[PDB]
Amino acid sequence: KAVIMDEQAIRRALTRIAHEIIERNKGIDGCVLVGIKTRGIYLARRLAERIEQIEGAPVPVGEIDITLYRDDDDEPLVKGTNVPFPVTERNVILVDDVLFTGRTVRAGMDAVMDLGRPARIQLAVLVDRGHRELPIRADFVGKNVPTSRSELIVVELDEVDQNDQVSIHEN
Amino acid sequence: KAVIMDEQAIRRALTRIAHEIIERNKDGCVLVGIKTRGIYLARRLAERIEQIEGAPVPVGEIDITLYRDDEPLVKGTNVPFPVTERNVILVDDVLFTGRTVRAGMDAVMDLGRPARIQLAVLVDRGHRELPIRADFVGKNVPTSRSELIVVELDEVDQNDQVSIHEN
Amino acid sequence: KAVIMDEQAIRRALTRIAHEIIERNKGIDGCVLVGIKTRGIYLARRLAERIEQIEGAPVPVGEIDITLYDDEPLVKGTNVPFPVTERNVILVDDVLFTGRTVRAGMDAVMDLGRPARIQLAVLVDRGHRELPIRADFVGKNVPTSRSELIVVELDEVDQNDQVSIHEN
Amino acid sequence: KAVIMDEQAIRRALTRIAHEIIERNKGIDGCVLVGIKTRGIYLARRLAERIEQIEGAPVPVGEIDITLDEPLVKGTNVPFPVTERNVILVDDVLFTGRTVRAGMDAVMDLGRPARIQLAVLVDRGHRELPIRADFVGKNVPTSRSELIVVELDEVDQNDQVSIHE
Ligand SMILES: O=c1ccn([C@@H]2O[C@H](COP(=O)(O)O)[C@@H](O)[C@H]2O)c(=O)[nH]1
Ligand SMILES: O=c1ccn([C@@H]2O[C@H](COP(=O)(O)O)[C@@H](O)[C@H]2O)c(=O)[nH]1
Ligand SMILES: O=c1ccn([C@@H]2O[C@H](COP(=O)(O)O)[C@@H](O)[C@H]2O)c(=O)[nH]1
Ligand SMILES: O=c1ccn([C@@H]2O[C@H](COP(=O)(O)O)[C@@H](O)[C@H]2O)c(=O)[nH]1
Repeated sequence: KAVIMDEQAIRRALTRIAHEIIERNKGIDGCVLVGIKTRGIYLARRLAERIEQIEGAPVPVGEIDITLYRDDDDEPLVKGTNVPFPVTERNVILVDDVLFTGRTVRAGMDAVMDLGRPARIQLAVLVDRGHRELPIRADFVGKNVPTSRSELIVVELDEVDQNDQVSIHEN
Repeated sequence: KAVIMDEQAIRRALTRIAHEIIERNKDGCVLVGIKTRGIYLARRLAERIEQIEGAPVPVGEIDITLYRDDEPLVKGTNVPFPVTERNVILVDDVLFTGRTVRAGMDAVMDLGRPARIQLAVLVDRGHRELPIRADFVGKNVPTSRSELIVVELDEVDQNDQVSIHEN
Repeated sequence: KAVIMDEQAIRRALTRIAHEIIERNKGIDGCVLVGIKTRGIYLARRLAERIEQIEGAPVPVGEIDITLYDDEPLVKGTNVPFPVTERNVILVDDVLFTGRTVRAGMDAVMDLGRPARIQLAVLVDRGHRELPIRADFVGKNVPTSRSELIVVELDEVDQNDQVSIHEN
Repeated sequence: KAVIMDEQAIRRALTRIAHEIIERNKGIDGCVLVGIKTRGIYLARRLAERIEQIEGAPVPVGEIDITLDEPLVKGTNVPFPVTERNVILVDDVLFTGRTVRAGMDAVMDLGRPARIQLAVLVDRGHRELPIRADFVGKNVPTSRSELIVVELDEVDQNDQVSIHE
């Protein structure tokens, strides 16, 4: 095990991502955040808080539930959605903690597309660890973390582990 | 209305892309072309790779098009090999919003369970509307929304050329 | 000509750069800002103010005067009133084009001392690099043709904040 | 301590970089290669041989001798003009970027090139100056403490790249 981001690094990466989202969309008009799974939902909320602070207006947040990577043959499935607003003609930013193969994000993208025809779908992740297996990229990235295939990235968030931290495990 | 790649620039981009594919994809990989122009580039890429490595590369086809209330949809496929556990490289002429590549990716996923899907395009013109990127890119060409990129290939236009139009 | 950034877009880009600078360096300990030319100096000061607001300690600012005599740019003078040795120096300029101005500025900093790191922040990167130089922090990437020109107007000296493209 | 590129991976990377050099410059007109230090010179010769095979014209090759703890230029054996040329510097590894900046200064003392570009076999990160390669064989992430070692046939009698310490 080793620690690769601490609470401060995380706070700092999220704050920069928020500015980038506002910058790239010329304000938050028409933007919604949709979080993926538990940790993604927590990050999307954090991102929404910060953007409200910065711009003075709130950002809607939505949820998508997808099967687990960890706690094993797999192909991830959307269990459910909780998006209580329209997505058509909106700029939807998916949020997740780690981008690995990209297969989870693709399922989240499909779920949004079943709900509506958004203008744009964008992606924000806290960690991009490589090993992509689909042609998918994040628009906003907190840290690029190289890894070997056998390593694991674990993101601890305050809302459930009571410390904010990112670390690598050898497996 | 300007020419931005000529026959020689196109030849040089494809030859570099073929070497990149081999480097990254060191066995085999397969090529699946999208629409008429994407199928011609995949064939060209396959031919270059056999010349460089001495083995053939299988090539597959996806036919895509548009229908009314907008999104592109898959008409048919001709992939005469299994895609399961394979490294599939989608090929198209231009990456724009990314919606066409997403339909092609979806078609490959119906056929099988590949190990990997990668993307090679001759031109990436920006204005992505989905979170999609190309692994291999011939040229990044900035454009405004109102411009259009037109790729002409020997096989059907009898001149190899890439140009920008407005409208 | 056309307008590609306005006062609000510029403000948002500088605010974001300031947060990236802090993030990348894990706080501003040991960091100094050195602006290049008139417009680069103004941007370095703005960045310094923002960083202070964000982080509560000030950032020293320095200046380098580059003047023009392929007409190669030359360092006229410097006013860096602190040491640069073992510091992280962030050069600041208006527009990154061929990279030749930044290379002179880099050469000036290396005469003054031996820094730990030299980094670069620019408001606009317009391409056409002629030396192997890149910016660490970029406000906006703006594609251009060789013949076009990027003009940055800052409040301090033009009374309007904006960036625009001209031809010839 | 691992092998990160083998002889075949090196061969392929150089072949690809050569095609990228021709593409980016639309042929080799006005292009010269200047290698840095011993290993950079060997790579520049290899690149030049590869480009001649591909385009059927030779590419001149120059040498810059750099030493050490500021790296500084001990020698410059560039027997052609550089003014208005497209000069591609070549080295084995890009680390802090300080060696490449000394090579860039040495070329600028010789004349005014149209362009200076950079080709390296390995880019290992940890830049300390705002410098990047145009052409890169492999991006290899590393920690500050690790070391990249490049072995070439001409002087080590094996072609290989590895990570050390
Ligand atoms: O090292 C990893 C890899 C994957 N995941 C989880 O799986 C998804 C990413 O894997 P993939 O679908 O991109 O392969 C994310 O939701 C992430 O939470 C991790 O938490 N850590
Ligand atoms: O400027 C353009 C835009 C689109 N297309 C064609 O339409 C699709 C555009 O992709 P997208 O907007 O769905 O990414 C591709 O098949 C491509 O052949 C072009 O040829 N040029
Ligand atoms: O389109 C341009 C080109 C150059 N410059 C000015 O010249 C320098 C950048 O040119 P270069 O030396 O990077 O080519 C900067 O100081 C910038 O202020 C511009 O403002 N706009
Ligand atoms: O891991 C390393 C680091 C440096 N160097 C050598 O020293 C210079 C390092 O570059 P830099 O620290 O000057 O960027 C290059 O010539 C290279 O030959 C290596 O070979 N491997």
